[PDB]
Amino acid sequence: GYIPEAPRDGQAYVRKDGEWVLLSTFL
Repeated sequence: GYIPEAPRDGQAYVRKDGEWVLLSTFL
């Protein structure tokens, strides 16, 4: 339920299809 702002730096969000989606490290 609660959204905890976890300290991350390996995930990046782009706004795709009008929605927020995060990139990826390995394919």
